[PDB]
Amino acid sequence: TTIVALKYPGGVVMAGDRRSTQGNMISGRDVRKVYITDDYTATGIAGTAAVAVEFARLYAVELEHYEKLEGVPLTFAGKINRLAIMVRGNLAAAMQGLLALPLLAGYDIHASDPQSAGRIVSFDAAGGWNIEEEGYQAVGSGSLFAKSSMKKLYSQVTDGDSGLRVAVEALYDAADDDSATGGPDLVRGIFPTAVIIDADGAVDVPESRIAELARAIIESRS
Amino acid sequence: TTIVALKYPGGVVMAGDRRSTQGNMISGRDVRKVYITDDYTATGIAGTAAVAVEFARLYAVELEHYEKLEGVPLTFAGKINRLAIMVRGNLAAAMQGLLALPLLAGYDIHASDPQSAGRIVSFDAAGGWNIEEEGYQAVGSGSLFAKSSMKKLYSQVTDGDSGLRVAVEALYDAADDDSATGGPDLVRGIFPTAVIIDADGAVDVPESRIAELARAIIESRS
Amino acid sequence: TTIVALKYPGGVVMAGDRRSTQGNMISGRDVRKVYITDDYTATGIAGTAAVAVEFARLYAVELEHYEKLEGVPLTFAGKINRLAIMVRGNLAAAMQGLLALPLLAGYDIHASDPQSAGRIVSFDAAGGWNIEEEGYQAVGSGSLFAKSSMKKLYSQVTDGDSGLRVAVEALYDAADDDSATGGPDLVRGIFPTAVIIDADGAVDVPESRIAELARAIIESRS
Amino acid sequence: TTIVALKYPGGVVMAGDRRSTQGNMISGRDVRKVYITDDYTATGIAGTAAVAVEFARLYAVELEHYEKLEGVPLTFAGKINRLAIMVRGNLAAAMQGLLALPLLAGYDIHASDPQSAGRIVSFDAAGGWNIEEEGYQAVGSGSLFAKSSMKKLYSQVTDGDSGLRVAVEALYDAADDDSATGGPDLVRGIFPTAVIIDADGAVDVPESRIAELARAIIESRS
Amino acid sequence: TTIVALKYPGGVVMAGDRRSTQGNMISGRDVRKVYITDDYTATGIAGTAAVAVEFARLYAVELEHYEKLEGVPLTFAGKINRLAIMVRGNLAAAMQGLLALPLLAGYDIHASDPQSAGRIVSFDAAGGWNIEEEGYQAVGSGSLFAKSSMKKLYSQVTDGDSGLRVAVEALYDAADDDSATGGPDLVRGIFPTAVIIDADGAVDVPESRIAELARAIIESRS
Amino acid sequence: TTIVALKYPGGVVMAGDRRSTQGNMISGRDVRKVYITDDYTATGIAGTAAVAVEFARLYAVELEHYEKLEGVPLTFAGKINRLAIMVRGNLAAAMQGLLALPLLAGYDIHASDPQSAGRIVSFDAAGGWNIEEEGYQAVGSGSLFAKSSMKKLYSQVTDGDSGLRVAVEALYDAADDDSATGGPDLVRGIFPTAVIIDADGAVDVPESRIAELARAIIESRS
Amino acid sequence: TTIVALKYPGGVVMAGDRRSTQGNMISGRDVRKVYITDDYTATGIAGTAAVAVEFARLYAVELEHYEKLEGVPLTFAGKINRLAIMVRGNLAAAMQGLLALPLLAGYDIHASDPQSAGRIVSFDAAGGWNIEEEGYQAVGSGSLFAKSSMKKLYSQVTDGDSGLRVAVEALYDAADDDSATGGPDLVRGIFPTAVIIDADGAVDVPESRIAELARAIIESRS
Amino acid sequence: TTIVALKYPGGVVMAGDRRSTQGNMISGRDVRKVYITDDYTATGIAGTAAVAVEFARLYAVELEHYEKLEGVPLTFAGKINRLAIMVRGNLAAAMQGLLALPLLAGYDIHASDPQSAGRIVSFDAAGGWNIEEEGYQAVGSGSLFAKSSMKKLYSQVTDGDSGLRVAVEALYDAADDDSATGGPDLVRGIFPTAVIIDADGAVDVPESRIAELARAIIESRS
Amino acid sequence: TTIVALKYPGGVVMAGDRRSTQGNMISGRDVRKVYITDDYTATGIAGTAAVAVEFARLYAVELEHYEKLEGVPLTFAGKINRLAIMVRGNLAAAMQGLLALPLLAGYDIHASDPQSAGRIVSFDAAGGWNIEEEGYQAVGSGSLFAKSSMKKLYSQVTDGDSGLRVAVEALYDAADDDSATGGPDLVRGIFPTAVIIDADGAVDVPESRIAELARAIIESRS
Repeated sequence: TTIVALKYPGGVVMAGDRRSTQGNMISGRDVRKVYITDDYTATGIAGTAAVAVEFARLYAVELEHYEKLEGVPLTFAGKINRLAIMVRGNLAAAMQGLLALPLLAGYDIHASDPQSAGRIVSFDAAGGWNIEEEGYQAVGSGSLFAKSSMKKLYSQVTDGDSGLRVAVEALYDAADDDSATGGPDLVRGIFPTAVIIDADGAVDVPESRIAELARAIIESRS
Repeated sequence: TTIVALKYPGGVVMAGDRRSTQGNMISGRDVRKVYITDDYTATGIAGTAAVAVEFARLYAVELEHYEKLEGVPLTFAGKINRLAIMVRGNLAAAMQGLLALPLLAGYDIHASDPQSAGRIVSFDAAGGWNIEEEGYQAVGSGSLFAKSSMKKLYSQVTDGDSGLRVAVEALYDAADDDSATGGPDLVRGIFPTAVIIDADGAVDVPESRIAELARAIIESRS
Repeated sequence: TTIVALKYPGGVVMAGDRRSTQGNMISGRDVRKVYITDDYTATGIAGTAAVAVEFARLYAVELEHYEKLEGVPLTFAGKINRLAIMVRGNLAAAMQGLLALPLLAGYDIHASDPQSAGRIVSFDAAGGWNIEEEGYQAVGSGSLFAKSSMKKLYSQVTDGDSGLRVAVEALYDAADDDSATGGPDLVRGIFPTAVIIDADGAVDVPESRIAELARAIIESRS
Repeated sequence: TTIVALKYPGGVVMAGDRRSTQGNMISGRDVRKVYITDDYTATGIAGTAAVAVEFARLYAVELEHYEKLEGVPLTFAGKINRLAIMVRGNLAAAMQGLLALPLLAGYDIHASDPQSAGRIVSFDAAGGWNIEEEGYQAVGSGSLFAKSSMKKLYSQVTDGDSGLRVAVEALYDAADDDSATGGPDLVRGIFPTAVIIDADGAVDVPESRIAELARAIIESRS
Repeated sequence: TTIVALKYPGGVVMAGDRRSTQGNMISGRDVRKVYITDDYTATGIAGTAAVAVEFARLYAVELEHYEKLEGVPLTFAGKINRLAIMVRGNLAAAMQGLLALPLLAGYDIHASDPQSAGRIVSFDAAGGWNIEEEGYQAVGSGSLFAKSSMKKLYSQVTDGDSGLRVAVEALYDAADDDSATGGPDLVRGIFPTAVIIDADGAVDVPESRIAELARAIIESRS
Repeated sequence: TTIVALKYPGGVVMAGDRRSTQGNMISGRDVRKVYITDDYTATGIAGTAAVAVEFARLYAVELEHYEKLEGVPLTFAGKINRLAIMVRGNLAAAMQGLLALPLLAGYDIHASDPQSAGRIVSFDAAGGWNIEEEGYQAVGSGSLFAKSSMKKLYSQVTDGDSGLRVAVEALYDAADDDSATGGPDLVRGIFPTAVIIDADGAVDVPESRIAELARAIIESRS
Repeated sequence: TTIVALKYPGGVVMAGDRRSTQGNMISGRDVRKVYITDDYTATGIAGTAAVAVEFARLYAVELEHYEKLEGVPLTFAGKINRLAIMVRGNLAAAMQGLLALPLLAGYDIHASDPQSAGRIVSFDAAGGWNIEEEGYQAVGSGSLFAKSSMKKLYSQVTDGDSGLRVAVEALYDAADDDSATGGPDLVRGIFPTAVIIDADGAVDVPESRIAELARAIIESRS
Repeated sequence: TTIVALKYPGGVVMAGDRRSTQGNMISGRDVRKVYITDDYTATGIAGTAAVAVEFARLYAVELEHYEKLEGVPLTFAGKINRLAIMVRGNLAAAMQGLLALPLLAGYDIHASDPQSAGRIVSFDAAGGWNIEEEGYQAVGSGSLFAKSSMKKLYSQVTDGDSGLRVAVEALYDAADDDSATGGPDLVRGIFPTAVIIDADGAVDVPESRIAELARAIIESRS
Repeated sequence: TTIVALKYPGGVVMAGDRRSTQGNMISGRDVRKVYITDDYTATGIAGTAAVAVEFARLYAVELEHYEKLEGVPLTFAGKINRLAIMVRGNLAAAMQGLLALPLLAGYDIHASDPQSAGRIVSFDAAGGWNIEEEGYQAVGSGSLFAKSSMKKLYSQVTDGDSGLRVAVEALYDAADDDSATGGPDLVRGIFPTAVIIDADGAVDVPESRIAELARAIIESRS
C-alpha cells in the first residue's frame, strides 16, 4: 500500500493505490484508501485494511459529532490532535499487529493566506504528528520510493492538474519498486483513487482523469 | 516465482517468470529460472535465487561429468536420482531458509513411443520425486494458481504452440493471483522464458513468440 | 471445508460441502454450512464447526431482533457491519484456534437495478469486510482451488441454473484438490448444500437438482 | 496412507492405497507403496513418501547384495533382522520427521507346512518386530480402521481371491474413515495396488481384478 | 473408557464400560458411566471420572429445574443446547486436564414417526454438537474400535435385543483393543451397564440379560 | 536530539537542534524541541518526539491551570517538583521505549540577586532532579559532546550574545560528533531554535541572529 | 554507507561516501569504500567496515594470484563467481553482524561492443549475483534513496562526466535522506570517492573534480 | 554514595559524600545526602538518588504531620517504626532497581542519661532495623571501607570535633577505596556534608570546618 | 581507563592513566598502560587489564620475532596488520568478556616528510583499523571526554612540550567526567605515564615533567 499527498498552489491532493495483499497473495484489487473525512480534510490510512477502514469511519464520526454538538467545526489543530489521540490509543494493538499509519491532507479556511492554506500532516506510530513543510508526504510500504520520486518531480507542480499528475507518477514508481502496491491496471481498468481539496472543498477525482494521466505516464515510460 | 511445465503430444514445454523479490520489494525483473540442463532435459528451480542458480549449475556439471567419464549419457531415471540426491542433501540448509524446489522436464530418448516421450518430474521438500501422469506441473509461490489454471486449460493442448500458449497463460494466472510472480511486463518488454523439448532436443523459445502469446492473452482478458 | 458464492444475473447462489474432520479423521459427513440468515441473505462460515454454528445462530438472532424492535430490517450495510463486529470480537479466541471465517451472500432490495442486486461480501481474520466486484468468492481450506475454478468457469454463468452448476463444479474441484473438503458422496447420496437468493427471497436448493448437477459433472470428467 | 497384509491358506497378500498428501493438500494420486522386495518377499512402507521409497530401494539392494555375495538368499529371520536394523537406524531422522513404518509380507519356502508358509511382520518405531499370528496387519494413518474391519472380515478368507477382496475392502474402510487414505477413484480409474505371494513367488495383481473387486464392494455398500 | 449408543427401530440403546484407570493402574472396576438424565434421555460422559459425574449431575439438575419451573419439559433441541453450553464452558478447565466428552441418547416424543424417534448426539471438544444420522456412535478412548465394530455389526440390529447385543459386542471389541476399557469380568461378575430408551421411557437394562449376552459373545469368540 | 542550556549574568539561554530520525533515517528537519512553558521558564525534552510534545503541552497546561486556580504562579521549586512527578509517572512507559528526558531552564523571579537568578534543572530517568551549579547542561544523544564543548567555551560567556554563541557552538559540536543531532542547514536555511530568559521574560531568538552565529562558527571552523 | 555504480556510453563509474558510524556516533569521516580491484574492475563493499576492507584485500589478492599463476587474467564471469563464493562463505559470519555487501563494476575487455562493455554486478545476502541491465545499482543503508534518485537522473547520463555528476547527486540524495551516509563536507573538504573504468582502465577520480561537482549540486539545491 | 554516622559522648554526627554517578560516569558533584528530618533527628539515604530525596521528603512530612496533629512529637521508637514501614513498602521498587537504604541518627531526649542519648539505627532491605551499639554505622557503596576505618579510629572519638574528624576520615577512606564515593574536592571546594545532633538539636556543620578537617586529613596522608 | 595519543610537528605522544577498577572498587593505582612496543612504535590497550598486558607482550614479541628472522623490521602497514589480526582473533573472548581495544602511535621513518611521520592508528571492535588524520585519538571508557577535550585544545599543540601538556589535560578531563579513569594523585604522587616518539626514537617521559604539567593544570583549573 502507498498513499501520497502533496500541496499545490491553492490546495492539496491525496492519492492512493488499490491493492490489498495477505502476505504475497492478492486479496483485493479495488480497495479505496483515501476518504473525505470532512468538507476540507481527507485522510488516508496505511497498514491493516480493517483498521484503516475502522479509523477512517470513527475519525469522521468524531469530527461530525463535534461539529453538530458545538455548531462549529474543529480547527485544523483540533482535528490533528484527535487523530493523534486515536493513533496513540491504537498503540497496544499495533504492537499486537493491528497497525495503522494515517496521513492527513487539509485546507485551512482560517488561514490568512488562501494560496498557502494546504496542509499535510504525517503521524508516526507513537502518536506524534508533524506538519509537512516540504509540500509532500507518503505512507505505506512503498512510501520511500514515492517520496523519492516526488522529491524529483515536485518542481513541476504548479496547479491541481500537475499536482495530480505528479501524485499518480509517484504511485506508479512506488508500485514499480514495491510489490505490495498496485500499479495502474489497464486490463481491468482499475486506477488509483484521488481527492483534491481546494477553497471550494474536498472532491473525489473522477476515474477518467486519473485513467488518462496513468495512460500518459505509462506511454512515457515505454 | 512460478515455473510451469506441461506435456504436449510429441514433447514437453517449460516456462518460468522473471521476478525476484526480497520481502515485498522487487529486486529483479529479468531473472532466468529455466535452464537447459542437457540436450533433452530442462530444469527449473523455485525458491532462493542464489541456491536456484547454484543447483542448476551443479546439476548440469554433474550430468556432463558422468557423460564424459562413462562415454554414455545417464538414463532418465539416473538423472532423476541425481537431482533427488541433491535435494535430499540440501534439506539441512533449506531448514535455515536456503530452500530450493526443482521441477524437471525431459524427453526420454529410450522410450518406445516418441509421441509419449515427454516426462515431468516433481520433487517434494524431503527429496521424494514423482513422475507426473496428469501432464502438467508447477513449482513456486504461484504454483497452485498456475496448476488450477492448467487443469482447466489442458484440454486445449495439442501441439507445441498450444502447449506454449497454455503455459504462458498459466504463468499469467499465477502472476494475477500472486504478487511474487512477475506478469508480462509490456512497458519494458520482459516476458516469461520458455524451453521446448522434443525429439530434436531442448531449445529456448525466442522472446518474440512469447511476446505475441502474452499480448494475445492480455487482449483476450481486457 | 469450502463455501463458494457467486452472482448470476438476477441474484446470488451460495454452496457448501458437507465434510467435517478432526485432523485427518473424518468426523462428519452431512454437515450443513450454508445458513439462510434472513429472507434475503444467506451466510456460510468456515473453520471450527462449533464456532460456525454459534456465529450463524447469533447473527440470525441479531438481525431478527433488530427487525422486530424497529419494525424495519437492517440495510445491507448494517448487516455487514454487525457481521464484521462479530468477527472482530472473535479475533481473540480465533488466535486460540476457534477461528471462524464468514462469507455473506445477499440480495439488496434497496438497489436501483434488480438485475444486479446480488451482493457478495468476504471477511478477513481481523474483521475487515470487502464487497466483491468480480462476482464470486470462496472461503475454507479449498477456497483457492474453488476460486481458481470459478475464474475459468464464470463466463458460463447466465441464470440461476448456470450459477448453481458452476458453484457445484467449483466445490467439486476444491474437493478434488483438497482432502479436508468432501466431494459428492455417490454411494451415500450426500451432496453439497446450496441456497439461491433472488427477488423472491432465499430458498434452499432441493437435493434432487444438486444430485443431478453433481452426476453430470462426474460423468463429464470421467 | 494405509497398507494391509493378510494371510490366506497357501500364501499372503499385501495391498496399499495410492494417495499422498502435503498436510491437507492432495499431491499424489497414483503412488505405489507396495514393493516386491524379492521373489518371496513384499514390503510396504508407510510414513513420509521419500523415506518410504528410499527404504524400499535400500532394502531390495541389500537383499540382492547378500544373495549375490554369498550365493544363497537370506533366511526369513535374516531379512527381518536387516529391516529392523534399517528402522532402528532411522530413529534420529524419524525424530526429525523422516518417519518410516514398514510392513513385511513373505513366504517361507523353508517352512514346514506349505499351507502356512506365509508370514506377516510388523515393525514398531524403535525397531522391534513381531510375527503376526492373528493373520492380518496394517500400517499407516488409517491402519486402525483397516485392522478393525479385517477383524470382522477375516472369517471370509479361504483362498487368494477372498483374501484379495478382504484386503481391498479393508483399504476401502480405511479410506472411508480417514481422509489421508485414498479410496478407489472410479473417475480416474486408479485403484489400490496389491501383491500376492504364494509358493510360485510374488506377483503383482493386475489392475483389472482390483477394479472389479472395488466396484463390487462399492455396489455392495450402496 | 468407552460408551456406545445406537438407534434401533423404536428407540435407542446406550451402553458403557466399567473400568477407571489412573495411568496404567486400574483404580475402579465397577464405575457407572451411563446416566438416565430424564425419562426419555440418557447421557454418557467419557474422560475424567470426576468431571463426568459432576457433568451428569449438573445436567440432570438443570433439565429437571427447567421442567419444574416452566411446567413443560425442554424440547430435544433445548436439551442439546444446554449440554453443548455445558461442554463449551469447560474449555478452560479441560485445557488443564479436566476433559469431559458427553454422548447423548434420547427419544424425541414430539417426532412425527415414533419408530424413528431415537436420537444420538455427539459433542466435540470445542462444544459443537452433531445429531448422528448413521445410527450409532461412541465416545472414549476405545471409541474408534467400537465404532468400527458397530459399522460391521449394525446390519444385525433389528429390535431392542439385537441392538443391545451389538452394543455389548462393540464394547467387547473396544476392551479387546484398548487397555483403558474394561471387558466383561467373568471372575468378579462385572459387566457393562446399559440403558434402553423407547416410547415407554428410559430403563436400565438388568444385569442378568447383559451377563448372558456377554457370555454368548465370549463363547462365540472362543 | 540535543538540547543545551546555560546561565549567563542576568539570565539563561536554551537551544535545541531540529533533526528527528527513525533509526538512521532522517524523518524530520524542522522539529522544535524547546518550548516556552511560561513567562519565565522554558523546557526542552529529549527522547521520543511524540512524548516530548505531549509532555511539554501537559506541563504548560498544568502550570497555567495552577496559576489561574490560585491566582499566583508556582514557585520554581513547585514547578521542578511537578515536572519531576510527571517524569516519574512515565517510568513504566519509558521502559518499553517512550522515553522523555526534560531539561528545565528558568529565571527565578523570587531570587534575591537579579544577576544570578538563572536556574538550570536536569532530570534523571527515575524522576530525580538536580539544580545545575556549573552553569550549563545538556540532554539528548549528543549531550556528552555538547557538555564537553561547553566546558571549554563557558569562560567566554559574559552576556546574552556570548551565551547564545556558546550554545550554538555546543550544538554544532554535538552535531559534528553525533548523527542523530542535526547541524546548521545552510542549504535549507534551518538553524537551531533558541530561547532567552531574563528579567523581562522568555523570548524566542529570531532565526536571523542564530543564522548569523551559525555562519560565523562555520566560517571559523573552515 | 552508500556505494553507487552506473554505466555510461563507453564505461562505468563507481562512487562512494566517506562516513562511518558505530551506532549513532560518527567514528570516521574519510573512509574509502571503492577499491580498484584490478585494471578493469572496481569493487565496493557496504556494511561492516572491517569486513569490507578485508574482503577487498582478499578479492584483489585472489584475482592477482590467479593472473600470476595461470599467466592470463580471469574472465569477468570468473571474477563474479569468486566474489559470489566469498560472499557465500561469509554468510555465516554475516549472521553474526560481520556483514559485507559487495557491488562490482567492470569493463568487459572481451565484449563485442566496447560502447556497451561496462558491467554492474549486484550480490544478495545469500551469495547470488545479478548483472544489472537498468544501468545503475547501489548498495548500503542509503541504497534505496540513491537508486530512486538515479532512476530519475539516468536520462542525463551521456558521457563520463555526466555519469560522474549523477553518481555524486545520487550520493547527495542518499546522505540527504539517511544519517549513516555522509554528505559533502564543505567545511573539512571531504567529498565522495569515485573510480571511472573505460577502455583505458580503472582510474581514481581526482578530488578536485568531485569537489566542483558537489559544490555545483549544492548551489543547485540552495 | 557513602553515609557514616557515629555517636560521641553527648550526641551523634552524620556525614555524607557528594558524588552521584550514572554507571561509571560522574553526573553530580554536590549532592546533599544527609537531611535534618526534625530538630533531633537526621537521616541519610543511600542508593538511587531520586528515591533518596523522595524518601527524605516523605519521612519529614510524616513526622511533622504527626507532631502537628497530636501536639507532641513521636517517640524515637515510633520514628524508627515509621521509617521501617517506609522501607518495607518499597520492596517491590527495590527489586526492580529503586533501592533506598536509610540510616537514622537521633538524639533521644526522653533517654535517661544525657551523655548516651545518641542513637544510630541501621535498616536492611527487608525493612528490619537495628539500634547500633558499636557506636558507628555506614551505608552505601563505600560502607564497608568506612566501617573498617571507623573501627580503628573510634578510640579517638571523645567530643563533637573528634567525632566529626573521624567521620570525615572514614568518608575519605571510603572514597579512597570506592570510585563511586566522592572524596574532598580541593579544586572545586566541595566537601562532605555533616550534621551534628546534640541536646540543642540538629545543626548543619559549616563548610569551613569540614574543609579544614579534610585538608588536615589530606596533609596527614601525604 | 583512558589512553590518549596525539600528533605534533616532528612526532607523536601517547599517554595513559593509572587506575584499574573491578566494578566500583579501585584495585590498582599505578597501572602502566602505554608500552614502548619497539624503538618507533608505542601501543596502549584499554579494556581488561589482563588482556591488555597479554596483548602488549605478545605484540612486542611478534614484532621482534619478525625483525630477528628477516633481518629487517616490519613496515608500519605490516605492524598495523599484525595488530589488527590480533584484535580480530580476540573477538570470541571479547564477546565472552576479555575485551581489549588497542591504540597505536608510531613514527614512520620511511615517510616522505619527517615532520609528518607521526602516525596514530585506532582499531575498532571488529579488527578494522584507521590512520587518524584529525591528529588526536583516545581509547577507553573516558575516551569521549578526552577526545572532546583535545578537539578544543589541539590548536595549542606546536611541539612536544605543548603536545604532552595537551595529552595530560585531556586525561585530566576524562578523569573529571569518568570515575573509572584515574586523575593526578597529588597525595600518593602518581601521575599518568607518557611516551614520546620522534626521529631519535620512542622514550618514556620522566615522571617529574608529567608531575609539573599536572600541577600546573590543576592550579589553572582551581
